[PDB]
Amino acid sequence: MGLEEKKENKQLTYTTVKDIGDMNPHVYGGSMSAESMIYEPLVRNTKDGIKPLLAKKWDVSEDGKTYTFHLRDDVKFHDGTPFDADAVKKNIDAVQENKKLHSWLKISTLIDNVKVKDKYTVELNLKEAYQPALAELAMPRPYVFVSPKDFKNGTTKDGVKKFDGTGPFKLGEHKKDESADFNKNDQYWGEKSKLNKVQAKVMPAGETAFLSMKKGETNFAFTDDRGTDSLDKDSLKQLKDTGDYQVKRSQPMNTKMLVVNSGKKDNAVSDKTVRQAIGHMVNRDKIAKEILDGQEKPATQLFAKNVTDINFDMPTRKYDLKKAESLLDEAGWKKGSDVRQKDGKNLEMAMYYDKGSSSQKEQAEYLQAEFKKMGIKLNINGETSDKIAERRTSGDYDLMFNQTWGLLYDPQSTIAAFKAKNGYESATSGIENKDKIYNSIDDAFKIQNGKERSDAYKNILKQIDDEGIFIPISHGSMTVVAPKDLEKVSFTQSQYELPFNEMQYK
Ligand SMILES: C[C@H](N[C@@H](CCN[C@H](Cc1c[nH]cn1)C(=O)O)C(=O)O)C(=O)O
Ligand SMILES: [Cl-]
Ligand SMILES: [Co+2]
Repeated sequence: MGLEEKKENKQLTYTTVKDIGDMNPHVYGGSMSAESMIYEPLVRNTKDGIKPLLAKKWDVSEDGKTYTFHLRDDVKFHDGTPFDADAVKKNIDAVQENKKLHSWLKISTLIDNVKVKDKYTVELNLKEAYQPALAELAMPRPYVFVSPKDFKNGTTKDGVKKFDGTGPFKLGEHKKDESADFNKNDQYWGEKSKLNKVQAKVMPAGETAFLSMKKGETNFAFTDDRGTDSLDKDSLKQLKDTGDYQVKRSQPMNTKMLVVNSGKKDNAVSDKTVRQAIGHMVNRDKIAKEILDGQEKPATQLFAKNVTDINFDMPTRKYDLKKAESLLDEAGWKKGSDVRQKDGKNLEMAMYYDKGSSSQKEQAEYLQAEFKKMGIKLNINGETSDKIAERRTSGDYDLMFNQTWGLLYDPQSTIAAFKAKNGYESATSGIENKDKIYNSIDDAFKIQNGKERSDAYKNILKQIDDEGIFIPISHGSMTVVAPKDLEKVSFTQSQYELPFNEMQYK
C-alpha cells in the first residue's frame, strides 16, 4: 500500500517531531522549510551569489542608498490577488512596523522607506549604503511576501488571516500536532512542482518514526530547522536494507555546540572560572567518534575556516581533566567525598536537550556521567525543540545543546545573534565587558577591508571564547531519507530548505 500509493499520487509524506507552527513568515516560530515552500523573496542567494526571483532586474543608485526593483508581472498569490510593487511595499512596511523583532538583521535598521514607482517597479530606500542588503533580502524570513489581502488591518506583526504566498506549494489542510499538507500550486509562475503533495506528519523520533517509514506511512525524512534527525544511524541502516530508501548527507553546514548561560546568576555557570572548567570536560574527539559513530567531525572552534571571513585557526579549550580540576579548585568548588561543594552547596547544573534528537540525548547522557566523576551533578532535561528555543530566549537554563545557523548565516548573522533576544543574548548577558563586545559587533559590520574585518571578528570571537559561552562539539550536516526511486534531491546553501519543487519520478 503505502510506498506505492504515494508514488502513484506523486506524494511525499515526511516524518518530523514538531508541527509546522505559526506560518506567518514575518515572525519566526513557523517551520523554516515549510515556509520556504509557500513564500518567496525578491531575490535568492545561490552559490553563484544573488540571482533574480520575484525581482527580475534591479538597479542600485551610485550613493548606494536606493535600490530599484523591477518585478515580474506574472506572479499571483495563492488566493488569486496579484503580486505587484504595491504588494511589495505593504509587506516590507508591515515588517518594519515590527523592526524590533528583526534587529539581528542589520538591513532592518537601515530601511528608510519603500516607494512604488509604478505597477511593477518598487523602490527601496536605505539610510546608509549596505552591500549585504541583497543577501539579507534573500533570507527566508522576514522579507518574503504574503498576500496583502491576508493582512490584519494592514499589519502582519500580530498574525495573518490566511497563509497565502507566491511559492510552488500552497498550505492545505493542517491538523494541529498531526499533519499539514503542501499541495502543488498549479498557478505557480516558475518551475512548477512535479510532486502533487508533500505532507508533514508529526510523530516522536526513534522506533515510532522508524516503523512508520518502514510501512510507508511516511516516505521521507530530513533534519529539521533545529538540527533534529528523527532516524538514528541504525534506523538508516535498516531503511537502506529494505531496498526502498536512499540516504543523502550534505556538506558540513554548521557547528553543533554546548551553550553556557553566563547570565544565570542563579548558578555557578555565571562564574567565568567554572565555564572555563567545563570547557575542558567535553571530550569532543570521543564524542564525534564513539557517541556520534563517526558521522560528524569534531569542531575545535565555533566557525570552521571554510566559513566566510574566518581566516584563522583559534582552537578552543581541549579536553583536559587536570585543567578542569584546578580551575574548579580555584573557584571554590573543592572536593569534600567526590562531590564538589561551595558554601554548603553541591555543584549542580541543569542541561537541556531536544528530546527528539537521539544524538543530543546520548551526548547529554555521556556528559552527565563524565561530570559525575568530576563532582558535578548534571541534571539533564529532554524537551521539545520549541521549549529549548524559549529557554534560549528567557535565559532559564544553565547549559543547552544548540547549533550555528549554517552557510547563509555564519558568521555574520550568528555573531549578531550574540546580542539578540531571539538569538543568544541570554548566554552572553553575564559577560562583564558585554557593552564593549556588543559595540564591536555593530562596528565590525561597518568595516569594508576584509582582513581588518576578519580581525574584528577574530577579536570578538577571542573574547567570546575566553568567556566560555560556547563549547563547540561537532560539525553537523543535512541528512535526507527519501524513496530510492525519487530523483533530483539536492541541497542548497541552507540547512533550512530543500528543492521540493524539483524532485521527481515519485
Ligand atoms: C531570527 C532568529 N534566527 C533566524 C535564523 C536561525 N534559525 C535557527 C533555527 C530556527 C528554527 N526556528 C526558528 N529558528 C535559530 O533561530 O536557531 C530564523 O529563525 O529565521 C529566530 O529564530 O528568531
Ligand atoms: Cl582556561
Ligand atoms: Co531562528
